Amino acid sequence: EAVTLLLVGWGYAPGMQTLEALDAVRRADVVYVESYTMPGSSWLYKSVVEAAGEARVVEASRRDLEERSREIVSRALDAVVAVVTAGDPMVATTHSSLAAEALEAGVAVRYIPGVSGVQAARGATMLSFYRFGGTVTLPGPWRGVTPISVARRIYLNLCAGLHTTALLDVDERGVQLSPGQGVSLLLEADREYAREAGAPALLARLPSVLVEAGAGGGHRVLYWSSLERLSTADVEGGVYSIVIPARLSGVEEWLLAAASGQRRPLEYDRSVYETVEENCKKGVYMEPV
Repeated sequence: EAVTLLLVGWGYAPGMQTLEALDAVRRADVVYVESYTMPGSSWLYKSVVEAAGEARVVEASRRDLEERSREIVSRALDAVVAVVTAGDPMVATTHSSLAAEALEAGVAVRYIPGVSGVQAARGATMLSFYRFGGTVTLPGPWRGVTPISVARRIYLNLCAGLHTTALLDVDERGVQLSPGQGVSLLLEADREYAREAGAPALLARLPSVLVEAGAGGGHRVLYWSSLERLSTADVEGGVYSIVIPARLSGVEEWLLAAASGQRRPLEYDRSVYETVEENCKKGVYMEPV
């Protein structure tokens, strides 16, 4: 069994593992498990060990996969090595680099998909799958960076009529940045960006959906009339993703209202989208930054 790498998505909660993923990890010779690319992933290690046998599972750190990725590509003996990620390994992680060096280093690579929390979150909002656009990550204050390029990508989605998926950063402890803090720094970035772009700051005025994908279909979908409101809200703790929609289609307002347990008309600033539209047409949002 020549060196073979298995990039396995484990799903984001117990019970969300596919049969082939369970099988793959059981049939591997070694099992590295990384729980740093996903917040609230403490359950991961235990769940894997449970599947493999407590005799092959191995905690893998970021620098191990990023700095010492040359080892995991273990081209020393010849074996089946598995790298397990909560969610899906190709969604919002840089594990494709591991697969690429492996492929180039002769190793056979198998990508076993898993349900990612991002996909489940987008799905829970019930917004049109076809309208989702680019995804950004809102940095925590420990990165020491005001996300100006991030604000711009959101406007780029808006100009294309696409919904933005905004992920929240995670620190050392594996603690997710709170929606309020993530959005606050985003809005500070927006004010800085609009300033240099020569246009009013508009993101604070956009409605948004705060979602936490869950197990057994228990997702939580909360409609926020404006990001301004969310930026100062101390919401319940949770592993969330934020969806900042482009102007909703009539059918979408109905779908989103049902998903968030809200009544139509959904309330939100009724002039912000037309103003974004105007700046889009003026070419304001292309420089770049």
